[PDB]
Amino acid sequence: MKELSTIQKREKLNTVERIGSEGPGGAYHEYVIKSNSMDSQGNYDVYETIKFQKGARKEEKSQHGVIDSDLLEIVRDRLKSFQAGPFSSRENACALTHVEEALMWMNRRVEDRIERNVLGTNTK
Amino acid sequence: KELSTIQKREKLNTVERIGSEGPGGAYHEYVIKSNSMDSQGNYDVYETIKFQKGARKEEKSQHGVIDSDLLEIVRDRLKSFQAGPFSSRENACALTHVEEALMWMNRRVEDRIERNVLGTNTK
Ligand SMILES: Nc1ncnc2c1ncn2[C@@H]1O[C@@H]2COP(=O)(O)OP(=O)(O)OC[C@H]3O[C@@H](O[C@H]2[C@H]1O)[C@H](O)[C@@H]3O
Ligand SMILES: Nc1ncnc2c1ncn2[C@@H]1O[C@@H]2COP(=O)(O)OP(=O)(O)OC[C@H]3O[C@@H](O[C@H]2[C@H]1O)[C@H](O)[C@@H]3O
Repeated sequence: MKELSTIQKREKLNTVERIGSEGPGGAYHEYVIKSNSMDSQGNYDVYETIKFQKGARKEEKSQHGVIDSDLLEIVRDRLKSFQAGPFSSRENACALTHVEEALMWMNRRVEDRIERNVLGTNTK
Repeated sequence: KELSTIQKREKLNTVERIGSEGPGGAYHEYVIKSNSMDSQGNYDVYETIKFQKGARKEEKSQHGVIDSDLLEIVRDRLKSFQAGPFSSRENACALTHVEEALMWMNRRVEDRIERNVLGTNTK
């Protein structure tokens, strides 16, 4: 099936699906976020598509798109705003630290690929 | 408006928040724009992500995505990469933190379910 088996199991607001097939590196590069709610005519209230950068930078015929760290930075900024507001919680605090530490580890991979001169190539 | 990202060098795209703070003091619209340009100076990538503005059971709330959806996408991407030929230790640490972050977001959802406040503009 195309639907992602998410960690949240109950009272999910939206459904996330993979679109297409596996591409470079064995990963899908197109995802759909659709709401579980419908309008008055039975169509999705939300139906958004996220297109990832398919093909590394230096490899030819690559297609420009969003990168994974961009999505985490949005989530990082959202959690920081909620923690600064009136509806803060310890759950937000732990999730924020993990998002930032995940963002750091993705930066570590970026810098490591700059040291080995492999950034933007189909290498390990 | 531009987000200060942890990655400082060789950034593919630039993220910026659109509009003003909304419910809970957070922004509900972001734009991902690539640093690359075409021959005339146009941004190659320019996607828009609008969040659920207002709790789902409150009136006038606008339907949108939420943060756990974005992490689940990144979670599935890292799982596929780790199962592919380009696995790395950095992805393994990033995937664990992303998943653990998702479990804390679900911990918040389950807490609001027990306290019967999920989908309401409360604390
Ligand atoms: N956590 C990862 N993030 C991205 N890519 C990863 C990861 N883990 C393994 N890979 C593989 O290495 C290749 C180049 O890596 P890279 O240095 O990051 O290139 P890039 O300029 O950043 O673009 C990225 C695009 O590259 C294509 O192949 C990628 C992946 O298959 C993909 O379609 C990417 O979407
Ligand atoms: N990590 C958080 N994620 C979401 N919301 C958070 C967080 N931390 C604090 N809040 C605040 O509690 C309210 C209800 O939360 P909730 O139980 O999750 O309702 P919801 O159906 O999931 O929609 C969510 C929308 O609610 C509106 O107010 C929210 C937030 O201000 C916002 O616009 C939301 O975008």
